[PDB]
Amino acid sequence: GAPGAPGSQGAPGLQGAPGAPGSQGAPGLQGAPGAPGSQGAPGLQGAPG
Amino acid sequence: GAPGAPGSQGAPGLQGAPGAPGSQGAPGLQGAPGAPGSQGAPGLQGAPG
Repeated sequence: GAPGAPGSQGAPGLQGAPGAPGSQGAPGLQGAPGAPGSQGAPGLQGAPG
Repeated sequence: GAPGAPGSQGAPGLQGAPGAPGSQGAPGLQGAPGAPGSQGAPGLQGAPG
């Protein structure tokens, strides 16, 4: 018998992993599908004179 | 050790642009302006005197 001096790596099976999932489906607004840039523009377009 | 442990697995990539739907524009107007009437004086001085 003698001091086993087995050493060890108590660091767990957790394995760190500082890397987020990555926001795979989270691109802000998945690309902001918000309103159209415009929907009209012909102004003062009447007729009679 | 961690023989293949994909520890901290994140996101191999990204990318996609925001919704910028149709921006309508400005049609003209004034089909056939011609303020409806008989241009000039239909009639030749109506038998003067």
